[PDB]
Amino acid sequence: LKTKYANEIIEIKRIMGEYNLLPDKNSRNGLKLLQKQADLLKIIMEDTSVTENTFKNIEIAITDIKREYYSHTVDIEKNIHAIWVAGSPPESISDYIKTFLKTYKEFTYYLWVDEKAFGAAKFTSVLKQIAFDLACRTIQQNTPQKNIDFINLYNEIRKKYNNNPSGQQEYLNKLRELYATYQKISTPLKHMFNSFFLENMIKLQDNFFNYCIVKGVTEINDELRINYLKNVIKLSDDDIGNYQKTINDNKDRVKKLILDLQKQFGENRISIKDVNSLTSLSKSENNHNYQTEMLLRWNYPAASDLLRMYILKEHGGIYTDTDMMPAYSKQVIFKIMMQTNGDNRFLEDLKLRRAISDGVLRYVNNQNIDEVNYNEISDADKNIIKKILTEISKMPEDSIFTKINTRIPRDTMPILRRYHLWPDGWNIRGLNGFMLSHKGSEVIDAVIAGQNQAYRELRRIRDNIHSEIYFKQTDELSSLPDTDKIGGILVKKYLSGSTLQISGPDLIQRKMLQFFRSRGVLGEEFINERKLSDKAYIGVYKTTGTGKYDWLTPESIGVNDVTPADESTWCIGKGRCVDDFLFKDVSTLKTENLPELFLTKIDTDTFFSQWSTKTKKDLQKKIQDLTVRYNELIDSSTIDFKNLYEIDQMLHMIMLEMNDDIAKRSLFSLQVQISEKIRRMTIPVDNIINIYPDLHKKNDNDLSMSIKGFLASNPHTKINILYSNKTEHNIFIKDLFSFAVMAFFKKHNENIHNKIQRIKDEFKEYSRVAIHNIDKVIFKGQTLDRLYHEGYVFSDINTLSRYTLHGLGITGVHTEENLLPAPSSSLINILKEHYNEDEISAKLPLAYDYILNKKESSSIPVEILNKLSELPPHELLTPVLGQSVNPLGMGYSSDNGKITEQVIVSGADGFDNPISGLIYTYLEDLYNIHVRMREGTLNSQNLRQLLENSVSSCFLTEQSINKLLSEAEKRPYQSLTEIHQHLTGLPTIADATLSLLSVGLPGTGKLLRREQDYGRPPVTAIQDSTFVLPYNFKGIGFNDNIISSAPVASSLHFIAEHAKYTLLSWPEFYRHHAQRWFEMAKGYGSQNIDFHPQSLLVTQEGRCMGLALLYLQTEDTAHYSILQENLMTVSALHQTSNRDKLPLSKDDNSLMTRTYSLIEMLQYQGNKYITNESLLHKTAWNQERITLLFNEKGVKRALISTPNHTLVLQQLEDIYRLTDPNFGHADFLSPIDALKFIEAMIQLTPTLQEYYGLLNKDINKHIQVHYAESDMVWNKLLPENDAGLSTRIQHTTTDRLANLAEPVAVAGISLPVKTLYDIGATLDGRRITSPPTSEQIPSLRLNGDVLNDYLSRTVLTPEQADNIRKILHTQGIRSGTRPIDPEMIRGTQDDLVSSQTRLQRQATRVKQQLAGVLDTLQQHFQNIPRSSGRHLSVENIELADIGSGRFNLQIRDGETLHTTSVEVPEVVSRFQKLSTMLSALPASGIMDFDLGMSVVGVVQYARLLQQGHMDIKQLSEATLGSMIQIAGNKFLNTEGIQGFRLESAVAEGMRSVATRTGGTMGKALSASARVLELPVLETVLGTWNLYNSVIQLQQATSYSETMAARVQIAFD
Repeated sequence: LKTKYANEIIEIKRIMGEYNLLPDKNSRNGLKLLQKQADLLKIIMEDTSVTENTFKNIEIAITDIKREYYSHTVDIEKNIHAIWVAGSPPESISDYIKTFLKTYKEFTYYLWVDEKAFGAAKFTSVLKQIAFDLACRTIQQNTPQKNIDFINLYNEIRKKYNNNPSGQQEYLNKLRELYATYQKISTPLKHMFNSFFLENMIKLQDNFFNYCIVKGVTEINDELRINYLKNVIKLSDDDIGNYQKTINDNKDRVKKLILDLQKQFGENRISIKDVNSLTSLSKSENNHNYQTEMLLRWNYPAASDLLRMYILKEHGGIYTDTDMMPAYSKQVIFKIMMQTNGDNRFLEDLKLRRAISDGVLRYVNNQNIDEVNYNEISDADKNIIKKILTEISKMPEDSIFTKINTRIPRDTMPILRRYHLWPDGWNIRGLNGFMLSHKGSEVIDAVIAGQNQAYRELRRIRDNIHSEIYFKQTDELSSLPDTDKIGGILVKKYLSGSTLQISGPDLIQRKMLQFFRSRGVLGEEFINERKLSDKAYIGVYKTTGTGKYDWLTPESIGVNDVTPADESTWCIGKGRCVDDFLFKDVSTLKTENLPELFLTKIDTDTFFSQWSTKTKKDLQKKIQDLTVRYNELIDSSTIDFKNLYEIDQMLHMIMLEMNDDIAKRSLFSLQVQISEKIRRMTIPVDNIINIYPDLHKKNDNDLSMSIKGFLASNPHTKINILYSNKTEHNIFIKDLFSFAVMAFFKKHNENIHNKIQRIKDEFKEYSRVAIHNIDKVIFKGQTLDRLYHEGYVFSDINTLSRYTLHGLGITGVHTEENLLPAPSSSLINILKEHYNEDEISAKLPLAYDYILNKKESSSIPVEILNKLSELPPHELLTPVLGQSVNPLGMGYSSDNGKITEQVIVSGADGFDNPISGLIYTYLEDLYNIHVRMREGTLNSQNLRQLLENSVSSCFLTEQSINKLLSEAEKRPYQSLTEIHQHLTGLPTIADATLSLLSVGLPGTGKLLRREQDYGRPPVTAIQDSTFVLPYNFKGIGFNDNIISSAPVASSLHFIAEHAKYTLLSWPEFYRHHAQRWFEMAKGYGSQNIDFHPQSLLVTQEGRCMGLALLYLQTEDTAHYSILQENLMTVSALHQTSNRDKLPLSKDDNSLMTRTYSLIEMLQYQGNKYITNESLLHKTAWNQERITLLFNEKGVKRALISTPNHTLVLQQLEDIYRLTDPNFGHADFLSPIDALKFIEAMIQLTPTLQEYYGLLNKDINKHIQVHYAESDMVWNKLLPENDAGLSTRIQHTTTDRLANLAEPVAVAGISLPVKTLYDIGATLDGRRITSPPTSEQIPSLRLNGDVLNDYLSRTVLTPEQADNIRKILHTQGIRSGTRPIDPEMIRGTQDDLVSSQTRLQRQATRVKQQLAGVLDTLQQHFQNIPRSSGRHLSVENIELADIGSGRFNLQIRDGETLHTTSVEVPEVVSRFQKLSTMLSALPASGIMDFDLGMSVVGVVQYARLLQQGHMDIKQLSEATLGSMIQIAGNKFLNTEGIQGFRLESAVAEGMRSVATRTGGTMGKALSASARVLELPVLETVLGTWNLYNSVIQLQQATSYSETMAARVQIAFD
């Protein structure tokens, strides 16, 4: 093992050498080196082949280094800090203070007084009153179905107060009784009350911080607080009077207390320290958590929990609470016991302990001893206490109390331990009311970071827009600040006036535990069984003999906390003060000044009412021009960055050019509304993950695990592994050159090639896992290409590549780490049955190993493994899908509130991305600076140019320029990130993103940046994280816990491998059922039935949840109509692009991509929501129950789910609209009719019933209704941003070109630009968006496919056909497309247009039938018991059943398998109908022109197949032709004449038809028959042969598309 551990042994020797050469071993450096020593020695222990002698030697060494570690102790400063809490009586305060001044003779006392927050109480009270009133109002409005008696009582007692302001105590008593009443309200109502109260209160705090931002204040003092109150509410003179008296009473109280103390002990011994002289109060990392704490608190009589952290951090010493004495003396406890004749009861019960402490305090302060409160104590106990106090009263005052050990281990913060014998039993816990430290402890730093993190997770309710309101987390004392219980605590405290702690002993203990664990092996004496031991506390007591703790001789001297003024004395003994409350009528709230809680419009009638005359007469005209633009920007469901930029820039310029402060505040409110709109309107993320791993890293397991986890988390997740060969080649070359400065080429080359081959072939079978080379994705002119070319070796090259590769269109999640999916709530719940939250994260690696792989770990119980195996892996992990990002298009990981670049999540394809463009320009600027710095020719002016015409020149300050030149002269070669750091001063380019954007968004960008100082999340940082690092299994979000807020698993609707309908054959489903759908809806009383079938989803995967949620979003008829229009447009575009393979304009490919991403994400979210019972109530199908919900429970929207489809029930206006995505919608007057029609339409029709999954099933148990408890939950669920799909009618290119009235002169003929686009005019590689200039006309080409489709769809006039032929002759067909024979371009006269049109219709219909039939035929051919070989060679196609279309097929597969049953009624029924009309025509003159055209088209198609003259697809085609011929033979041949042909028979039939009717239609029939009689035209045969020879093979489409093309050729 010596050679195996040689490197670590050398490391140990180096560490010993460094430790020996240390000027001060008593410093954090030496402690870290000894911790590293212990960790390395434990790693040595991890070796299996270790001898017992080695065990003993290492044990001796470990004991020695541990003893050396524990010898580095520090002496705390002789400071005693006690925070003064407003309203505290000085007398009761002084006594204990006096005590602490007497026992600790050589110490200093600092009363930490904050004069600026003396009134904060009566402000926070007003804020709380406003928040509760807002919650009450929104709760009452949210549930019109019933009234709440408690709210009526609250309002009535407030109005009763509004008559008598003198009776405050009566009002608080009435509030207590009303809380007793409020206890009896329903659990959902209570839950919503708590959530709304907490949210409103956080919003009000954020509003105050925004006021601080606008006023440009540096310190928040009372005056600022009384101005903000005047801003939000109307203050009377008596209310401003009260706020001041408190700030006067508090001042005199602390001044008189300190004077009375100073007269006796001196000014030096006790001094007042101003809390505001703390650096931590002004620290930006602290997010001003102390001001929020002043509001988000429920233990006001107690001191602050962050203040003590700051004080101990910045001054050290001992923090103590006001209400403690020092511990007793040994002699004192000895005489305590010796007056009890062996009775130990006196020293553990609280009553006698408190009485004795009261007695000793009264004696020590030279007060009378007999005056102790002897209530609730028996006469014998009172007598004995009187005597024992009389005994303790003889001894000197100096021999009563005892001091504590002042020398503590370095970077440790001892905590008081408390014992309390409760009637049930013992209570032992840690308390933060007495703490020790020395200045600059790192444990205090960890605890402060933990408190900030806790405040972040508490703010998560308001920060996280996707925060599930109704999710009842089980009470488990989780680390997370569970929001519901905190809100309940606050509501109880606000109502009654009298557990959980965000910042408290629980958090301090947890953070100390984490720190001691991170310390290493040296923390073992502090940690026991996943908890801090007695060596981390003071006052611990040993049990000796029996379980009783030996009260004499403590292990560690503590502090006496059972006090007359303990935490249990002001509940009853000390009455509640009234100077911490200020009654305020919130009915006159100024809502126009509250953008956070209320979204206000800019209405000119009262926006300027409060403006002064000068600013009005100057800027009112400029503002009113913004009314329409600002209103349309705010009310929009999409973000248009041009309008946002222009509106914000002009608002900022208006604000800069004015001196008023009221008007400035109104425009700041507009800016804040804009910023909130930006925060809310988030966009989906592409379901793609790209990993940019190290290629010479030794580890491989982590990357493989990440790929497997992301494959299993969802079957649609595309995984990209991006590597650069040039980077590794340059790295090897640089290594070789360095080795030269101070035959490995073959070894390195084989190593890298082998590793890449291994990763490539180990996921070879997965098509989603793609390994890409970055050298072949980027262009030659890009920055990254030059970076590789000149040999950029710096470690940043990877991160830059991510940015580069996001500019090339590669969307999704870019990462350099082996990132893993987050566990879902189901896996967490499974693990919670055995492990606790501090062990779940450590056991998660084993769970992931057993889920992704099949490895079983003996360190986990078999029950957990079995519970894991029963679930799909996609139910235990969280996919990329369903995650959303900021509308700016980039998100970043966070780390304690500071965004990082570990993960770069990058919007979605088709969505606008400002940060992408800004990043690209910035990277080019950095490259230019770098290249001109390399030579050393950069000076100021060169930089001025290098940054001209770029937003990055904003960073060009004098100090930045000086630093850039200084670094250039210091060392000429510098990396890009270091260059950006020099130029901007920011650590990461992610940090520079908001600075770059601020140029185009002044004010709003500045406001969003300033929000980060007040706790608000960075706009570019993601909050919900669905990923976890492998090395700690910790989330990457802003405010998230992956073990207590884990996401809910979303069920995936697995579907059969064969689909009933394809894209080509889909419209048949709607066509066959549309008439019955209409008649069913009309039969039940519907009065508005509209048909907008969807063509976006033809496979029932996802159960059409996206369109259902889209239709559910709308609450108005107008928005519904708009949404229906854009959905029809997108379905038409999808049909054009995918069914017809027609290229689309880049301005409609983006619209379709946006709609598809939105639908996919909403479908994922809806599937997740329906399965989660706590989110939406789910009920079985019952018409009575659903009618009851929609009539009495006040439900407005609901989802009706069959096993395969989703329907939408809505309450738009006064009608109930049922929406079926495939059939449109129908509205009914009453819910009962809607439910009845739903039942009838799903049940009566057989094919519809089978398609929906309800065939041969009881619909009463397979139809489920999902609804929400409150309507606004949908507002929380359904997203506000939707790419404008429900607010503005999106326009296609064709619509925009149709508006242009100027024609283009091409080839000597002037034609409209719309028509030029229609024939497929191709600008360069793409099509025409804008009218080409005169010079671009020679460059125009024509796309063959688009021209073919245009001709097939349109009935041109002869001159139009001549013009198109001329254009084709002049400008040729675009290369690579379908050639179009000019002779095929013909036009028709007016009289034969209708008929012509109808023919075209038939073609489509026939295609959409034949294609479907072919699939069945193909399907029929795929079920053959054939023994491979693909030689079916069917040799008989006879038909048996005429009324069913049954063909007896004798198949010569080599085994003579003969399947004499095929159900093809499509082919036989048409020929049947044509035969019966022909035979009965002389009696029945009814003339169906469409049927005749379809028959002539199918006959012509069959004839063309015959002239064409054997795999499954082509054999199915041939058989279909043969069956058309067989049905024609059967139905048309009156007698069995051999000398017949279908062409002549059909043509003669139609010629007779035309001879009967005559007219234009008769002429069309005769022309079609004549076409059938004469042989096929040379042009038609040439087209057919060229297609089948080149075009069919060149395309990769399936056989259905080729068959549809052939049917189209025949119909043409």
